Amino acid sequence: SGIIEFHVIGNSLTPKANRRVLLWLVGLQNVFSHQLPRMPKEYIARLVFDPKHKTLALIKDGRVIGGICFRMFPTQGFTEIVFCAVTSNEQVKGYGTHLMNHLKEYHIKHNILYFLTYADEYAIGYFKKQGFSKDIKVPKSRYLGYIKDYEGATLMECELNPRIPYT
Ligand SMILES: CCCC(=O)SCCNC(=O)CCNC(=O)[C@H](O)C(C)(C)COP(=O)(O)OP(=O)(O)OC[C@H]1O[C@@H](n2cnc3c(N)ncnc32)[C@H](O)[C@@H]1OP(=O)(O)O
Repeated sequence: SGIIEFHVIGNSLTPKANRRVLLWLVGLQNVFSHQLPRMPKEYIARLVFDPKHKTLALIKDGRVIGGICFRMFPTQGFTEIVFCAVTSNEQVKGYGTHLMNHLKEYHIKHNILYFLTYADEYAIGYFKKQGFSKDIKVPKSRYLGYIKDYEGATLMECELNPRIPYT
């Protein structure tokens, strides 16, 4: 096609059955590893290939140029943002925002209207631009022991509005 494409992919059972998806998952694992260099690569690989986790992939000419790895908790009423990266050469063009907006549209469709994520300090502003806040409204009992945590990171929340804003 020669245009960007959004694919929501993952490992449903085993990743070997669809080699195109497998190659994209490896690409995602490598993008996440390169852009989240303090994350252990084995941790990234495990979660990207975990069947409870999906990744919204941004593909350009067969190559993964970014993605958001997430876990949906429909009963909890929230989705956990696990990894969020754009490949370095493709950064600062609007893709990181483009990815998050898409992810929001997907979730509105699935009637999940809250994102929770941990953020390292130097990424907080990206999440703030995407409407995330450090003020958590999801009760602690809804996410404690559901979401993964990290030493020193800041928990942030985005409240989605399904209502289309028109001025
Ligand atoms: C483990 C917990 C979950 C996580 O992944 S936390 C770590 C999140 N990801 C990373 O740190 C990976 C490394 N960085 C990246 O991959 C990219 O910088 C990132 C965050 C995906 C953004 O991708 P881009 O394609 O550059 O996004 P974009 O072109 O839509 O521009 C982003 C808009 O937000 C703004 N922003 C504010 N504080 C920022 C900050 N600290 N880092 C990045 N952007 C920031 C930025 O100025 C831009 O807005 P505007 O275009 O100026 O209006």
